[PDB]
Amino acid sequence: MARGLNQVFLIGTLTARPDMRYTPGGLAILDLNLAGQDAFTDESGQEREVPWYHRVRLLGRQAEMWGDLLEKGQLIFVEGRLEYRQWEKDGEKKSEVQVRAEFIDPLEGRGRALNQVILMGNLTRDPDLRYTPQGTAVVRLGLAVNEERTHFLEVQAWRELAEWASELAKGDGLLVIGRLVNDRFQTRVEALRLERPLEDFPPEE
Amino acid sequence: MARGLNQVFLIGTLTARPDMRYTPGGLAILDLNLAGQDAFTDESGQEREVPWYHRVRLLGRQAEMWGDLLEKGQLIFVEGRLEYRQWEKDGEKKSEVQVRAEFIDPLEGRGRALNQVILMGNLTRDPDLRYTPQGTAVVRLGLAVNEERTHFLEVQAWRELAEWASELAKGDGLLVIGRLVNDRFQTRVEALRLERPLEDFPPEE
Repeated sequence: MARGLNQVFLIGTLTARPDMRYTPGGLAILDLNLAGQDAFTDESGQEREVPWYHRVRLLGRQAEMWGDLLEKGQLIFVEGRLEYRQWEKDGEKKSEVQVRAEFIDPLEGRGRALNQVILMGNLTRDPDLRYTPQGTAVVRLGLAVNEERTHFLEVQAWRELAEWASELAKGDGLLVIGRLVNDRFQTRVEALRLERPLEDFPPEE
Repeated sequence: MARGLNQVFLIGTLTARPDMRYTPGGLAILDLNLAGQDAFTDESGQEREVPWYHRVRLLGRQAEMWGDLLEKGQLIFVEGRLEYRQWEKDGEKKSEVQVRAEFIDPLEGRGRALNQVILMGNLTRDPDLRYTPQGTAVVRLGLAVNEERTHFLEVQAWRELAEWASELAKGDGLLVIGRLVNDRFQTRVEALRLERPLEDFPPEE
């Protein structure tokens, strides 16, 4: 955005009836489990669908508005951002990346799925380039996004984008346009587009 | 968003060196002319590219920051919204839809174009469905988007989306995901996805 950018857009189906919860101060928390699929044609020309399952967290006002009304099988449009969190030992891992929904909009499930992420930040390390047996290039890179704290996000790219990305270095700025995918558990971004935000100006010494 | 949603994402190339301008109060105004192209395969299986040329307006702070630095041929990432304006007789037409950039980020033009719009609003009229000689369905609909004033935007869809859309009526809510295109001059949205935001709740009489 002004440097750091973090935006997520999803349209998926609820795999479970929403779980409502309140904090002692009285903050409503509503977690939604969404599912959908992304397609792509492989090197053998085969059209393939890759499923994705993402938990989405709504907070407060809107969480209350939607609580109890949402049912399993419901088609939902979501707009939010990726939030990274780190902690000691308890919730099963030290770090986690979850989608925090800014707002949600249930859609008429007919009488369709969407998965897009836009990130802009700076590399927290040199890119890690590797190759597959077939000889396909793949890279892994860490991104620091700060638009109250910095969010550390993992990005993966393939083929030419992976080769171009391999020339980047720790500290470099990067704009990512891709999809939110999963993999212990890890949520990361699969890049569809990668671009370098130009720097610097106006050294009027 | 909360009902009204208006977001534009573009990556294009400057077709002309930016024109800076100030208002008497001292508000910097920077208009950028961007170009790019969208591809698509027709019914005859032919892969085709459709060009798009869009003026983008930056205001104030950022406009000043970028003024004079931007050159023709420069690749730029843009995020903003569509703004509709109406007036009497002077600037050549009564209404106009322009992209107002919230921020821009020049990108390294290598050593790619992007055109996406997300709208949510309510139909200002019944949809207008027509067919092409070949027999292809096409619809035109008016959308009122209010997230200080309402923005009236024209949307066009094709084939099945056009047929499904034809069942909508004035007042109905609609989520649009598409591309910004041009056509006197008219800027409108070509739909790639159309969905109906469910209504209503919680009548606890």
